[PDB]
Amino acid sequence: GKLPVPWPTLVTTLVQCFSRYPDHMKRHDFFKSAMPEGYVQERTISFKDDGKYKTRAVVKFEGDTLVNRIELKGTDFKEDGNILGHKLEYNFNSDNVYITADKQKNGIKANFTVRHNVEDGSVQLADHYQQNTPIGDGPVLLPDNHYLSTQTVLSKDPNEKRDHMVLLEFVTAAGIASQGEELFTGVVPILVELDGDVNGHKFSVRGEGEGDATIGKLTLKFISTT
Repeated sequence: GKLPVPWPTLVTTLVQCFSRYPDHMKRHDFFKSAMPEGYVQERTISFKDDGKYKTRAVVKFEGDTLVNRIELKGTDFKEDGNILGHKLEYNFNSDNVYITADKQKNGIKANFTVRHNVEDGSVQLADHYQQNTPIGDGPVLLPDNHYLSTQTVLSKDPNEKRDHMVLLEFVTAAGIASQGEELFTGVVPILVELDGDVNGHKFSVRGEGEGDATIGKLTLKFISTT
């Protein structure tokens, strides 16, 4: 059925291993280096003057497919706020995702603030705190400070009667090698599964598509499977 939250608020939660790291930066690609065993990605997303998502994801290869399986828990939302009230525009502005190394966890942390456009012309901030920790015991690449530059387009499939989101995304690393890296030289099929609960409103999302890390490109279609 219809999602209890706006599709744009789920974009960041629904595979940064598909970021394009330019050659001079390839030694800073933590995401690919953790593959195939993958990493756990955790976030707290604080919607200012509203509630928060807390997410925990396992991102890894199953066979030939890059899988992202997420549990999302949302609390302290306003039933009439921009999120539960569906007052957000259907688009997604560019972000710079600022990444830092977390040596103690042998992983990374990331911070950025998403600006969601509200339909009355105001803005809804979604402040992201992120931490990624490798699942495997093998050597990973711990990066110098840098960031990921994103561009995203949201659309619809005219032949789809289910609540859904067609997403196109490009991400390049900027602001400044592993076996895992070689798993991404071609086009890679992706599966995304999210189980969500926001203020007790339960929902599920499944996404299918593919990633081309050579150009930093994501093409996915997401469907509410509630």
